[PDB]
Formats: sequence, structure tokens, C-alpha cells
Amino acid sequence: DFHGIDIVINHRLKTSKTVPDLNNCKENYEFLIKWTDESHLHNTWETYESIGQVRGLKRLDNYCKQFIIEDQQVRLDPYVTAEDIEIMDMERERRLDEFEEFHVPERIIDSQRASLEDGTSQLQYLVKWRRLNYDEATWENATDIVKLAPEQVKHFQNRENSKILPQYSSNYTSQRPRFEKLSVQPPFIKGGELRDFQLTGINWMAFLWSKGDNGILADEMGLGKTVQTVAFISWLIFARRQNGPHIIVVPLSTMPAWLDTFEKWAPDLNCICYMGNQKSRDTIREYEFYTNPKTMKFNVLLTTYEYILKDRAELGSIKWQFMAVDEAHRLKNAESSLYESLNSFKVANRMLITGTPLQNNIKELAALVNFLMPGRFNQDEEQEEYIHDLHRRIQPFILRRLKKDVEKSLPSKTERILRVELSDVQTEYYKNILTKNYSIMNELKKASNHPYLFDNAEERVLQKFMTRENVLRGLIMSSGKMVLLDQLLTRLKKDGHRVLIFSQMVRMLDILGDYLSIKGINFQRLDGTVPSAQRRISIDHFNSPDSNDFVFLLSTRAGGLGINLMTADTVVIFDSDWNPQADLQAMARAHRIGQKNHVMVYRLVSKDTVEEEVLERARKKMILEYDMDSIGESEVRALYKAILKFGNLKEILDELIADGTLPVKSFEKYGETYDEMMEAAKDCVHEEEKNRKEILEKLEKHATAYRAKLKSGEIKAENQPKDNPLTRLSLKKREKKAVLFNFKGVKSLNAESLLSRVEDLKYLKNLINSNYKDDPLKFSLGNNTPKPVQNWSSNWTKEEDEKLLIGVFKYGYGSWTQIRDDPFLGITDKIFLKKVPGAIHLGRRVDYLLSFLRG
DNA sequence: GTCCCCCGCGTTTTAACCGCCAAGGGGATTACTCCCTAGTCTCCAGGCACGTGTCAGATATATACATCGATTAACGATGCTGGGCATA
DNA sequence: TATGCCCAGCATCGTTAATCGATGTATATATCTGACACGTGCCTGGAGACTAGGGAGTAATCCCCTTGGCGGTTAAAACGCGGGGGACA
Ligand SMILES: Nc1ncnc2c1ncn2[C@@H]1O[C@H](COP(=O)(O)OP(=O)(O)O)[C@@H](O)[C@H]1O
Ligand code: BEF
Repeated sequence: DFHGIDIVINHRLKTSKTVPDLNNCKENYEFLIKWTDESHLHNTWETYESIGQVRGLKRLDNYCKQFIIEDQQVRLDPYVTAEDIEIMDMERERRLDEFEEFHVPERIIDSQRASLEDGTSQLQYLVKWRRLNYDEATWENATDIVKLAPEQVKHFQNRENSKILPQYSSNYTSQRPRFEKLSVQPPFIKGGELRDFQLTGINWMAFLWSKGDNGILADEMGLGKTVQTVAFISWLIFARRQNGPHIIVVPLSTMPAWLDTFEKWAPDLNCICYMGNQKSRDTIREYEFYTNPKTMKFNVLLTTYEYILKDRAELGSIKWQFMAVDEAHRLKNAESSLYESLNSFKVANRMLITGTPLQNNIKELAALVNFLMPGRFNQDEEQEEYIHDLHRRIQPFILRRLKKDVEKSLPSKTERILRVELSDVQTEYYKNILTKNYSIMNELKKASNHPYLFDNAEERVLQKFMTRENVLRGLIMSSGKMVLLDQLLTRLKKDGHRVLIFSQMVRMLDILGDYLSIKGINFQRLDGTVPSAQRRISIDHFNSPDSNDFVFLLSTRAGGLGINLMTADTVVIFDSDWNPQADLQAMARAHRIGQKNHVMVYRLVSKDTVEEEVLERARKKMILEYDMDSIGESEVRALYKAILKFGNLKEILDELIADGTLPVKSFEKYGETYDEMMEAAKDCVHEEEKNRKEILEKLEKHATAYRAKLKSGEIKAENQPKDNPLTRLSLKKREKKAVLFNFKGVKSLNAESLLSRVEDLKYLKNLINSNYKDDPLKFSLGNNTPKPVQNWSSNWTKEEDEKLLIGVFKYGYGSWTQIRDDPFLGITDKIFLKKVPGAIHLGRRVDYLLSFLRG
């Protein structure tokens, strides 16, 4: 709640030497300081004497110290070169790129109208910013959000209008509907077009979904397995009416990719994922349900694997029906916490999208069999029968679509091995370790390709004297993979290719980080240490067509974790990571469909070592490649309110039923009840006129009979008789009754408001649609000025009359709960419940505006 | 910085120590026999692992009843305000 | 023509009644997990039964060791006095 210093944004000078001290930073430089408990849009250039003693001051002292050292490294040092200027100056634009992303929103979480100190109540939005966790979500008023990013406000209103709550979802658990194998594509792909095997896979998932069974999508990496999942979920929600919540577990590295693809292909569905640790959990819990002792405002989310094990009570207390997972190789063993954790969620159908090798161990395939079908089910001689029965037994429940059907638009594939010999350092480090001197088992396998893995190893090679070229010279010649890697790297640099290096050891990545940095090679690492905010900037920087990073380092599990590289084509592997097909899936992050200049792969096989035996063992595990017509009282009243709000409901009834008011009935019954209500209304008005005119005639006869006795002189003039036909006739002219009729128990139903409501709403639909159909925010009236206000505590002009009809045109009459919360009108502090703007007091004003426009 | 409880030291008072002799309880040795143990067999039922089963608590869950919160349609009485009718 | 007089006209205030929805409270039912008792099956580590032998019981004798009593010197414990130096605040 305190207004202290959070972080530092930018820095410059305030008043327009060898080393500026802190005093020069006080009386000579101003710094852009970001305050805590506040958005990044309130950054002010402050120093020390302008704010005084405030909470938090050491951060700016350390930042100013790094700025002093930076100034000592820009032009106040005789040892600086040329690349150091581009690096130190590159950090400036780097921090600017990491700070400008906090000013643009990305999502509006909630929208609660809070009161101020002057008594007014303004609607503030829970703004979510870009490249930031769910924390630090500040409330911003609706007076400047619509003036900066209207797409987030319009989409935020679209999430509330498109009511896809689970209470509207169908319940085909007792009987599945008739399924039809489609061939075309549904009009929901707004991103791009699809081929044939995508729609075939969708027809397979929906083909098996109608039978109450689950399958495994085992296609090739790159055939659009993510798009088929989003299209299958969207088609299942909007087709089979399955708007219920669907949990899709996605790793944290691929979560932003699935968010961008999900919003790019299906923008009509929200994608509120689950990230953070503590406060973000409170954000997801406060956004999950309402503060009451069951308001489902979500459906599709993304949960990381660790977030499942960390939070089992929050996710386990919610019902689910569909489960999707990318890279489902984590379920290799049936004795893990994730395997028993996913089986605890009461779901209905599952779907496994992965390509794990189900041939090296039977517990993997069997684990994937009993994972979705609990109950279903060695020697080399009986293996032909075991796979002869299990093969065709599992074929109807698996998709095996090879890449041979998509090679018509893909470049050729090739791979060349390279048996690299050892050197003298690898000989002494390969023989002298298992003797006497040390200076257990896996350390030899790790040191079978690079000696620099301990401590007493760099000073042993350096037999002379700080130098720089001698260290790198003694570093490249220590192993053959460095000399051959530098020669092949130079050969690829003579033409122009994007080369990748996949390594298992995390220390070798740092060794390459110290070797490639001296040679002037711009690159960026990617392992399991940096957070998503950094690796996402690195990958988004590598995907640029003008990127100068021709080398991009990865890892094994982190390298083949997810996402993809489109501009990469060359994949260099130091050694096999002790896993079959791990190299195929590792090259799958670069060798993809978007690549056009082919793919060249070099495997640095260590000759006469220990990795060739592991490679042979990996080849051994690779050769195996085998009531509807019933309308109750609440339906008559709710339908009557639907007529009072929307009028004619024979054209947008599908939108007036899915809102949650009208139950699931037949449209013909709504049409018949509507025709009977309107017909009985018109007939009741006609009878009301035929009888009312007769009553008026009787009051004219009795009134004349009273006047005949009044003009004679039989009535005293001292007291005027109030009980005469004249008074009851005058009160009959100003009668306080309406055309009422009881329809099927429901009493107090007016017929004039229905006809006049259809006329007013019809004149509004034809008036707005007959002039501005695709731009309702540009409708005008001209010179038609109605009567002024009657003592109102707010300014009201013609613009309020023009924008006031927009809310009635969109939401309808009587829906003042959405008009006061609409930021596209400007009447935020002009609609209340003591006060002048009332509910019916303004509605009758709208009726006066419509009656004024009709005349 | 103060006060009084220990050490050092001379003399007064008790009992430890050494020498001698006595007497008998109790420990040390021995011989014989007889109960109690290790050793050896057979047997299982005691015990170990595990599937199967209804009952403590705990968690909702469809259904019904009672009590408001708040909203909207309806009714009693106008207040200037607008649109026309008899007089300066 | 301007100024008081007749006839509507919506919004001002207040009050009644029907309705959707939230809150509180039962009430019999369908899961959830955690079992402790039983029967399933099997091992044999105990029980059961018998033998054989040598330890330990006891009894009968021995003689060493422990307790006792006594009296003479001769050091030791006991006492006090006095004042210094360590405890304690
Ligand atoms: N239907 C499609 N049409 C065109 N391109 C597609 C389609 N589906 C996927 N892609 C391409 O595939 C890339 C995404 O890869 P993706 O299939 O999501 O990886 P994964 O193997 O994790 O599913 C995108 O860059 C996109 O260009
Ligand atoms: F093969 Be995908 F990129 F997971």
C-alpha cells in the first residue's frame, strides 16, 4: 500500500569528467523511477532531493553504480575496443525492449466498479500486461484504456457476450448423437487454410469420440498436431454443444506459443492459462469463481507439469471431461507422481498427442493402454506372435501416418556421421584416471569427448605464460570435435547457414559460451536455467529474418522440450544423449516444414571410445518399428421479459436461448407461444377499445342526463356535488389502468407495451441498420432536438441522445446493467440507482426519444 | 569500592593406628545323584502377504421449505408546461 | 395582441404486490479412504515328544579370613583469633 521505489526504467541528465560520483548523479542526472504498487505508465523522472526519504533506495544506488562503471567502460578506459561499445550500448536497447513491453496491455481479467473519495464510482479494469506474470495487475480506470488499446476492451466484452458456460453444454453421456464423417472445413479457422490429413485427423478424433473411446495421436512432428487439437476442441464445443471446461496441460516453455496460436486460430475462445507461484495463484482463484459459498468464467487453460504436483486440491476439486497433453513421454513409467496424479482427475475422455518410441519397453505402450483404458493388456521367439496380436489389436486405436505422404512440398533429408579420433589429452585422461592419480564411471563417459571438465586441466596444457590467443589455441586443439567443428563452421560461414549445437552436458554449453564469444560469434544459449521471460525474448529474437545469431545453442530435454526453429537448418550433435529417437525429436526442433534450404545433420561420433556402444544399443531399439412442447410459468414470464427486452425473437432466437434464460426446448413451440401471445394481445386491445368506447358512450348519456338536471336549477350552487357522471368521466379520461390479461396463470401482462415495443425496437433496427450497419458509433440525428432535461445533476446534450440509443440497439431496453458499464458511451458517472438518473426514469426518457423520432 | 568470609598459625582436644591375641561364621572343596537342558525328529498350526468385505467419518448432491434483497409492474396526487379559449 | 382561464402530459414522490435470485436449513443418496477381520496360499520357525548327559543341587567337612577386644603413643582433628584479599555489587 506504500508508495515506494520498485525498479529503475531509464536514465538521463538533469543539468544541461574522469568519473562522476554520487553527487554528480544527484545534481547532474535524473533517473526514471518506477514506483511499486502502480503500473509502469506512472514512471516519473526523480532523483534524491525531489522525493526525500522513500521506501527502497539501495536499488537505485546499485543501478547508478553500474552506470558509473558503464561510463568507465564506454569512453573512460584506454583498454576498450569496438565490440564492447556495441555490447554495452546493446544492453541499453535491450533493457528498453524489456521495459516498453510493460506499457501495452494484453488482457483484461476482471472489471469491478470501485468508489472514489468524492462519492463517485468508476469502473476499473484488472489489466494484464505483456511479457509479465499474472502479478502486478493494477486497476486502471476505463477513461484511458479504451483510448490506448480498444481491441482488449472489445474482446473483453466479447468474452462476456459469448456465453460459453458449462450449464449450456449438452449431456450426451446417456446416448451419443448421430455422427457424420465430414470432408470440408468448418468456418472457424480464421488463421489459415488446412490440407487433407488435418481434416482426416479431426474426423478420426471425432470419429472415435462418438464411440466413447480414447485414442493416441502418434503422427510426425510438424504436421500441425497443435492446430488439430484447437480445431477439434472448437468444433467439439460449437458443434456437439460441449462448452464445458477442458483441461489441456502444456509445458511452460510452449505455453506462450500455444497462446499465440490459440488466439490466432480461435480468437473467440479465451485462453486464461495458469502461471505464477503465490499471488498469481490468488489471481487465478479470484478469477475462477465468485466470492460466494459457482460462476465458471473459463473453460480452456494451460497447466504446467509441476503446477499439477504442486496444486492437486485446486485442480482436483473441479470436474473435467477432456484432457490433452503435448509431448506425453513423461508417462514412461507407471510408478510416477504424474501418472497417478492425472488418473485422479474425474474426466470422461482423454487424448495423447506425442510420438514416443513404444518399442524399447513394453511398460510404455502398456502404460499408455491402461492409462486411458484400465483393464486391457519378452522372449524374441514369441515376439512375432505378441506383436502379431498386439499390433493389429492396437491399430484401430492409433494413428500411424508417416511423412511419405507430405514429402511433395518438403525438401530432401540427409545425415552424415563423422568418426572423430581422440588426442593425447583424451588418452592421458582416458587411461591415467583408472590407475593411481586423480587430480567414478559416468565421469569417464562425459570426459570421453572433452577434457575440460575438472579443475587441474587448463594450467596443465598451458606450458608458458594474461594471454588470449594461446588459451583459445590450446582450447580448440584439445579435442578433434573443436577443430573439425571450427572447420565445418567456417565452411558453413563461407556460404551462409544457421547451425545448431545440441549437447547433453550443461558445462560444455558454457565452454562453447567462452569459446564462441572470443571469435566474435553472436549467439544465445537455451538451457533449463533462464526463465520464460528470457528464453522467449531469445527465441523471438532468433526468428527474425535479419538476426545476426547464426549459432543457437540448445540442450537435450530443454532443446527438444518444445517450440520450433524455422530459420535453422544445420543440426550438429556432439554425441548421442543415451536415448533412441531423441536425436530425431531433437532435430525436429529445426528440421520442420517451414525450412526450404534442406537440412544438413552432422553426428560427431567418438571413435574407439564408449559412445559407439551406446549408439549401437540405440540402434538395437530402433529396428523395431511395428417435454420439449411443455412451457411452464417461469418460461412464460422469462419469455415475456425476453419480449420486453428484445421484442421480436423469430430471427435471433438461437442467441436468446444460449444466454441461459430460455430452457432447451423446440423453436416451433416458442413461435407458437409468441404468435398466441401477440394475437391474444391484439385481440385483447381490440376488445378493450370496443368495450371502452361503449363505456365512454354510457358516460356521455349519463353525463348529458346529469347536465339536464344541472342547467335546470335543481342543484345547489353552494356545494358542488363530486359524485356525478362529470367527475367519473373526467377521471375516466385520465384513467390509471392498462390493457391487462391473464395468459396461462401469469397475471399482470400488458398488451400495449408489446405492440409499441415491437414498433419501437423495429423502428430502431431498421433506422440504425438502414444507415449505419458496420459502424454504429457514427450514427447522428441531425436537427431533431427533444425537450431539455428536468433538473438533472449531469450535463446532457445531443451526443448523449445519439450514444444512448446504441445501448438499446445492442443490449436492449431495460438492460441498464450493461449501459452504465459500457466505456464506449461516456456516461460512466451519469447512471446510478437521492439520485436523479433512475432505472425507469431514464427508460421512459428513451421511450420519449423513440416516440419523438417516430413522429 | 566495600565487607566478611577463608587462609595461616598457635594451642587444645579426640580418636586414628599399630600391635597383639581370640573365636567363630562363612566361605571354599569335595562327593553324589537327579532334574533340567541341548540336540534331534515331525508337524503346522502360528505367522507372513494379500484379495475381499461393509462400517466409521468426510464430501458433496438432488429436492424441498422458510426468509428476505432487490427489481419491476401497478396505483394515488400532483407541477409546471404546452395548446388553445373569454376579457383589457 | 397580451393576460388570465379550460384541457392534456410526463416526471416528481410515495406505497403494494408478483418475481428471480441469494442465504439458511434439513433429508435421504451416491462417492472417498481407511481400514480391521477372514480366508486364500505357503514356510517352518515354533511346539510337541523323547533321550542322554552333564550341570547344578545339596550335603558334609575344613580352615582361612574377618571381626573384636584391648590399650600408647603420637599425629591428627578441632578451635579459635586475626586480618588480609577475594567475592560480589
Ligand atoms: N494448418 C496449417 N497451415 C499452415 N501452417 C501450419 C498449419 N498447422 C501448423 N502449421 C505450422 O506449424 C508451426 C507450428 O508447429 P506445431 O505443429 O504447433 O508444433 P508441434 O509439433 O508442437 O505441434 C507454425 O509455424 C505453422 O506455420
Ligand atoms: F514436434 Be512438435 F514441435 F512437438
